[PDB]
Amino acid sequence: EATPGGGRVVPEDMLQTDTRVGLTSEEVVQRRRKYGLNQMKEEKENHFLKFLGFFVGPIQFVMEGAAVLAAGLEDWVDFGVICGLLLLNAVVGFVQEFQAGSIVDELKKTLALKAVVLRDGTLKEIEAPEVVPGDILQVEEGTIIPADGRIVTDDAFLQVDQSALTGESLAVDKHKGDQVFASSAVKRGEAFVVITATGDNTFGHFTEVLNGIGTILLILVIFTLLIVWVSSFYRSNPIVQILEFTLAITIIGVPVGLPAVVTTTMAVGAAYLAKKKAIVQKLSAIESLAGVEILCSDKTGTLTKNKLSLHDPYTVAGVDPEDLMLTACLAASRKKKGIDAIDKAFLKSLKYYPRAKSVLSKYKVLQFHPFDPVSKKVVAVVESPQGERITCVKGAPLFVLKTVEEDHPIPEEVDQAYKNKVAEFATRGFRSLGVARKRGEGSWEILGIMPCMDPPRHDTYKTVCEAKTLGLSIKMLTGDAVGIARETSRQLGLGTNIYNAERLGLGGGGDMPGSEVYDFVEAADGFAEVFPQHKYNVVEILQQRGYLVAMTGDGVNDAPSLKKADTGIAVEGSSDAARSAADIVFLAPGLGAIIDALKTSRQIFHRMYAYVVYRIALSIHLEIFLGLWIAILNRSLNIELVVFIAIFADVATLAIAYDNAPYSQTPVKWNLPKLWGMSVLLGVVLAVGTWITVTTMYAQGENGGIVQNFGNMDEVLFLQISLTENWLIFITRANGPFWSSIPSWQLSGAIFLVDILATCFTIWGWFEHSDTSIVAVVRIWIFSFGIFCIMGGVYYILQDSPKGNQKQRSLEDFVVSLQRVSTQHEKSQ
Ligand SMILES: Nc1ncnc2c1ncn2[C@@H]1O[C@H](COP(=O)(O)OP(=O)(O)O)[C@@H](O)[C@H]1O
Ligand SMILES: [K+]
Ligand SMILES: [Mg+2]
Repeated sequence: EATPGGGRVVPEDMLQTDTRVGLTSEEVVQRRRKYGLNQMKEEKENHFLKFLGFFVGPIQFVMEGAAVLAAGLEDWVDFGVICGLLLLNAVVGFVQEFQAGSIVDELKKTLALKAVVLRDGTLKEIEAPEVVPGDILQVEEGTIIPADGRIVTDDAFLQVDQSALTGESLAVDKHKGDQVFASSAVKRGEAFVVITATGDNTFGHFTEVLNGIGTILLILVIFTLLIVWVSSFYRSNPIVQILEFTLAITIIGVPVGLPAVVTTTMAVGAAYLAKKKAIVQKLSAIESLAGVEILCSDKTGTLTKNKLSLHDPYTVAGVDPEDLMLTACLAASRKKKGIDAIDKAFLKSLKYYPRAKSVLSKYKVLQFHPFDPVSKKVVAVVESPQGERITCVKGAPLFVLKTVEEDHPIPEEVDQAYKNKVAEFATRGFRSLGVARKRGEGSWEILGIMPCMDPPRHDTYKTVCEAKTLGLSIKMLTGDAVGIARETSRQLGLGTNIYNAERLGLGGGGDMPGSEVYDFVEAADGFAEVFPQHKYNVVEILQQRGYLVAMTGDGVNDAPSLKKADTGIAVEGSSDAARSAADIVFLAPGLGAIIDALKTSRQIFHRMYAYVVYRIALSIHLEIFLGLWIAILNRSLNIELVVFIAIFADVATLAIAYDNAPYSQTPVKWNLPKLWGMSVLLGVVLAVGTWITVTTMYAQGENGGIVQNFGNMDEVLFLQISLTENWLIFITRANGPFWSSIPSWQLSGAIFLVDILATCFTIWGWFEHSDTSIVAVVRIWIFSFGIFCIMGGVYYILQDSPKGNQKQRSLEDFVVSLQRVSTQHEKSQ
């Protein structure tokens, strides 16, 4: 739909009836199709078909058949308890989904790509979707194009970053009148857009683990049901008793709300993270951040502050006595609303008497090449009152000399002093900037170096120290030379193994064997003189060795690296494209925020893992107890008691998402074989405890075994199962022994209340025909505590360079060699 779907001259050319700057009277627009068309607003706030949706399903059908086959509404004892359990599961699921969907949207709101349109006044900006179609737009150097459309008549070329919706990853340089694609970035440019198709033709991992776990649990429940049905067939049980058995085992076996409570834990953790100034794009980024082993962070803005200190410019040069300040400030963009960190320090340190007032007047800029990362060099051409074209150049100290090597070519008197001074200021931890000037058509003097300095953030050193205890390995990425990077590493205690990116082999190699360039990249404390492509190459290499890499991105240059990284982190002050391509967007600066978010994500993952182990352990426990007891002895717990056991497993679990869970000291990952081993062993231990409990009463009579004065088997088993099952959470939510960390008051209270309810059940026996002695419950508590201790001890006991053989090194060498020979041949002699 182009012409008949909301597009013609009056939303196209009537846009361009005013000047560039101005817009008035969004009049009667007749249609606001802007808010992610029919995606979030699709069937708005139904809020009642989610409730009934939880009442329909495989297990819910089994429960409905159970509640119907209880002689209908004859008596409110079996029907009442079964419908109560079904209602409780439905309500808990609905509340959890509501909480998880009402808090992931609050993170979406605080991260929407706000869009700027300039009207008569200095209009701030327009919130993303509520912008009228057929309206002007200002896409400015790394902003996600809010609305699809075409360019405005003004002449300028913007390099739109594509391959998000198209194929080519290179410069897709639409110039004038072409189709500008929405939800795409702009690498560089300054153009205006006319809106067309404002919402038309816009062309995790824990969930899969949960799905697999649920499938295996279903398999286990089916196996148990098969045992029960076979053993009932051999005994010719009436169909009603078989149905009661299968209902009990269906209730205990399949966890109704495992993925729901896992998503609730993720959502609560994401909300807590966003409270800590760390907004998560996709809910799956929590696990990815918890799993990262290497954090490749840019030095500027993360490991150090963006404000620079200037210390005595090196004005020791030839004829040029003081021109450093004047010519360097000549190359200032002076916008004061889009200038970078480098530009500010020149203006703040312009306390120069002779000509600093007269140097900013009449020096009209003709050409201003922006700072190119591949060149590390800003070049400006301006006018002067003398009439000359002073082409200022400013960049890395060596690159300025590489620029001035043509005229006045490398005199030994000045070049040696220049290199010695830049090395000296590297030793002093000073960022240096060189400047060269062009008076005439054949003059090229070298002015000198400018010793800027940006100190590390006051919390950076201890943050890096603690990051080594967390299992991370921080790899700094500097565009600076090797000397400055190495001195910064010495200052930060980051270790001094800094390799120049181009020399090492990131990209076009230097005939370094491929098996060892990967080894150097893996064991490297940093990378100096890094270009945008080297970031992606570093991420690609580090993942081959088997790591999970977290990249600190900022700006549109490192968007592909952010996408390729397992956890792309958009640091403070990033552009719209950088945070759109990242996984976690930060609203606080420094590495301290990143490390705090890492610790929080590890805590959230610990909560998730502890709950999963809890759920499947008690599932295995209670299924291999009840199924075995039915098979061997044609007996099972009273249906009301087993329903209440299931309920108690949905009360002590709506609190796991809110507790003081500790964080692992090493990167944490889904070790599914170890998870299943631990859970099967815990369930087997619990089942052995329960079987001991019941075989005591077989051995010494109904009221003579684990019970002392009087009791009944069913309520005693109820109490033992409830205690040993709910107390299992205290050992899964710990690092080592269960007494290491103190559980939160909420979890402890919710579990102690359930324990009190189970004890009252046993003492007064209000679902069976007899009560239990007050000393029998004491003995059951003692035995359950012993089982808890042995189970926790089992859980605690089992809780705990070239990275390649000949095959791996050969493979990496072959990969790098084939890349190099492809380049070599492609050169075609
Ligand atoms: N705006 C600028 N004008 C001139 N030189 C610059 C500018 N920004 C950075 N440089 C120089 O380029 C080199 C590193 O630039 P960069 O790659 O930007 O460091 P970072 O990537 O850590 O911001 C250093 O020599 C620095 O002084
Ligand atoms: K990613
Ligand atoms: Mg940087």
